[PDB]
Amino acid sequence: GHHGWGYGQDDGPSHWHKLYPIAQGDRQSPINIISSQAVYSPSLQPLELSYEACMSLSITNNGHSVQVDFNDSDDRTVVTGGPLEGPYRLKQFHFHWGKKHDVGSEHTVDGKSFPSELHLVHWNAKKYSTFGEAASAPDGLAVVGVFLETGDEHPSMNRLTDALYMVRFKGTKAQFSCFNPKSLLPASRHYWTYPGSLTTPPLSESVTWIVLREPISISERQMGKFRSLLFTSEDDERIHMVNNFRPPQPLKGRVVKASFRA
Ligand SMILES: CC(=O)Nc1nnc(S(N)(=O)=O)s1
Ligand SMILES: [Zn+2]
Repeated sequence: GHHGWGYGQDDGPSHWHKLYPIAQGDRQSPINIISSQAVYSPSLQPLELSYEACMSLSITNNGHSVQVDFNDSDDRTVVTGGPLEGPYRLKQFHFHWGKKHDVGSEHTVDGKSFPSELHLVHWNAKKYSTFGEAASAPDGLAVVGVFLETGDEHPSMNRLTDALYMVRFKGTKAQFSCFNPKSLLPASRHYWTYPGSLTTPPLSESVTWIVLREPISISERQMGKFRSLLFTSEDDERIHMVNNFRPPQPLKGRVVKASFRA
């Protein structure tokens, strides 16, 4: 659903459970990843992100985040391997960030947050006929999370942040052709994985999370651009889009697997 949920004081994460009871379920996301507790799992096949150069459609400010959607009408742009059984098509990717440098990411590692976190959302189109249907099944979705830390300016990120002024207001969009999501990935394919859920309503527990170990780097300037976005529409009082993240949720005995040893 998408109703009276947001990130404000009255409709924020702490209130979601009222309209979305699944909010206090057995496998909610995000979580705090205690690295020493992750289970090295060598049996898992290599994680592969096979993305196309021009499958991107538009970039949109939907009031919760800035999102880039893709054509999923076919099987070209998918994630596979790792804990996944079969390919999952990329539907869209978006970000979560904070008002300050020490907050922003949804998942945290050993209690530490990153200024932002990228989410590439995929669904099992092979066995379910619609994202809505896949979203209701425990094995219907796969979300790849990528942490962002501030450092060197990120090349492909320039085009994305440059387009943020145009979509500064809620409900606005622009064409965003030929953006290869592969450009927002780190060199390493090491990851952590665990059964979880969507981090925004409906909070469906149908997500196989794959959180990459190595973060990508963007500049503070680029980060500042995300913070210039607004939760509000054109003729409404301005409220900047920041702290659009859900805090860590109870692990509840779940096992986090790792594709590497540390
Ligand atoms: C329609 C759709 O994709 N909904 C999502 N809700 N939460 C998501 S997230 N932050 O877990 O990637 S994606
Ligand atoms: Zn997300």
